[PDB]
Amino acid sequence: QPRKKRPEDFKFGKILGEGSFSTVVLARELATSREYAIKILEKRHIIKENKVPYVTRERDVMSRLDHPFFVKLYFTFQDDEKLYFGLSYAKNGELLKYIRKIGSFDETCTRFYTAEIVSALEYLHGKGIIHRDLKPENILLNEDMHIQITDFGTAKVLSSFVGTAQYVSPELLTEKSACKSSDLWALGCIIYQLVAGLPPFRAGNEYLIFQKIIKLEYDFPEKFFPKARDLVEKLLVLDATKRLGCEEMEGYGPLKAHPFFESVTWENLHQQTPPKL
Ligand SMILES: C[C@@H]1COCCN1c1cc(-c2ccc3c(N)[nH]nc3c2)nc(N)n1
Repeated sequence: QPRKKRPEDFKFGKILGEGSFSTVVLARELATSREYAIKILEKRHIIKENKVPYVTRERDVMSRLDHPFFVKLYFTFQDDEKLYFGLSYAKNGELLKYIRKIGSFDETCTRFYTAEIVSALEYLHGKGIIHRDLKPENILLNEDMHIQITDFGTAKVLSSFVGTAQYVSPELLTEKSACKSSDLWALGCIIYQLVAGLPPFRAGNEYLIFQKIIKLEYDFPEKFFPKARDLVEKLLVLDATKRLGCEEMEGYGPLKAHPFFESVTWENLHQQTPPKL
């Protein structure tokens, strides 16, 4: 194993992201010219806010992930005040940037990028890990325009908290729980947003959004691709045991076999060339 890295090992540059308890900065490792997204955390603030379990959860999950559709944790170190996590640099940034940029995706891009997310969730769920806060903001795009999912402090490992309002599953609002199905609900929202250009549950504030969620109060624009629409209806189901892809629905086989994915080769998505946006 290589030595423990230190801040002097890098030339830091721009801020790539900001969270409540962290900041992600682009850094070039001097010895290699390699670029990394270094997530920087202030020890005192983490302790002060009782966030140690989250940071720990992230380091632990992101270390064990070994799949192209995920941001990778490459190393950690600290100084007197700070924790540094060396992450994959996803040069093209957030999927959200692209939804905004181009408005809404065509069927080819929707199908392709949905398939990668699905293929990612299949990997994640196979390891007994639930993201819990999946969204266009943490589904990033690398230089080659393949997805790289990040942001795992709120993940749960199978053998309390609430994600972003638009993507919160109903089980979370009605009994504090989360299952793999919760990610499949997030997926349903994300497909809707790729197609429609907006998340399906929208309102003046969080309360109102939550209220629409528990009543399943949303609907499709006219232009929505019919197969996409049908797929979204199989995901946005109040009963979590009845979402396509969950264990009670017999998993990812039936999900991947949905007619929306007719033209997908599931086997080597990462090797395929993404459709142009
Ligand atoms: C600060 C944000 C929001 O707040 C919660 C914690 N978040 C993150 C953010 C990133 C992140 C962001 C941009 C990136 C890029 N361009 N390449 N890699 C990146 C990794 N990675 C993790 N793990 N968590």
